[PDB]
Amino acid sequence: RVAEQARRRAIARAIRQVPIRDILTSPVVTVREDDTLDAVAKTMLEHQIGCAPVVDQNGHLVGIITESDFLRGSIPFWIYEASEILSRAIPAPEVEHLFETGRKLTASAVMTQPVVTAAPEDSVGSIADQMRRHGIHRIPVVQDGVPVGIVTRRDLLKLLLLE
Amino acid sequence: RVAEQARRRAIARAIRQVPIRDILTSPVVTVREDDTLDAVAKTMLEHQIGCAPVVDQNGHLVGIITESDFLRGSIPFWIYEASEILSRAIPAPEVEHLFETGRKLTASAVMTQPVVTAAPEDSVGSIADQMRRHGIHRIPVVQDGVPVGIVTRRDLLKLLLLE
Ligand SMILES: [Cl-]
Ligand SMILES: [Cl-]
Ligand SMILES: [Cl-]
Repeated sequence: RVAEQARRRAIARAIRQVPIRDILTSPVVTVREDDTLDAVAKTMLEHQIGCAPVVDQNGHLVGIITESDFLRGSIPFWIYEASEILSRAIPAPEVEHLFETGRKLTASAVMTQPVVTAAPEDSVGSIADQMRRHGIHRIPVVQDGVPVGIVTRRDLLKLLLLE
Repeated sequence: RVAEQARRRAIARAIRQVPIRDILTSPVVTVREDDTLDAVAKTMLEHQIGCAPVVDQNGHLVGIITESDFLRGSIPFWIYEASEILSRAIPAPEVEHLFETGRKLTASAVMTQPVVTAAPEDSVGSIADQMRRHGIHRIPVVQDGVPVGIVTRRDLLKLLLLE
């Protein structure tokens, strides 16, 4: 019983010392702050992702955008996935109005500012601590100014408990 | 300005009246309460899902299991995705011990009980209300005792704000 605990303790400590870059196993997909929401939705759906770093024209991080952010512009992100299903609920000219609005607004209009960022050489444990300390759900990873990923609470729960 | 608000109001109202069964657009994948965690991991990774209803031998819902639940048995789910990366952190006999444990524990040993369930004829608004009121992140949809889906907070945020 005691030895089992020592065993568990050592695994947990090892896991906290894993560098962030080791858990960034997907390619980073970003969007431009000037991309229209229509283009962002296409990009997200085409790569099967629900959030993305927003960068300026020269590739520097300026914000984060998620599906839920579309509601800040009064657009439900689902319109890009299932307009036919939603057209059963909402009349056609109103659906078209949502699309027209998505073609006008940009990522910059609804993105958020990240409260904290991490570097690829930071440890899993240090990022977990950030996550719990600010009670947030996503943290962008930046290497030399350039986004190289977003770490989510779901990613970390594959490795360790979060308080 | 006033006219736009009426427009947005009617859209928001329409969205709350969409029946749940309209948003269950993916096929339900379940696991058995007696499946080993090794098999559960395999199922979830084959189907690219992070949670699943747990059913009994005759198919009735008995629980919910997610990747994070593996930690309840002291196994990091990531071991099933990236054991080679984890082995740079953890000696090989210890990783093997994790695998051994996963082949012994079953879904029933780590699954959770759902505080609330929904029926497919219920509305989006009503399940959204359930989410916030119980402050939960996932709700199983059941049609005649049989799971037909799991609705998450992420799903709902494609449609409407929560609290
Ligand atoms: Cl609008
Ligand atoms: Cl998350
Ligand atoms: Cl163990």
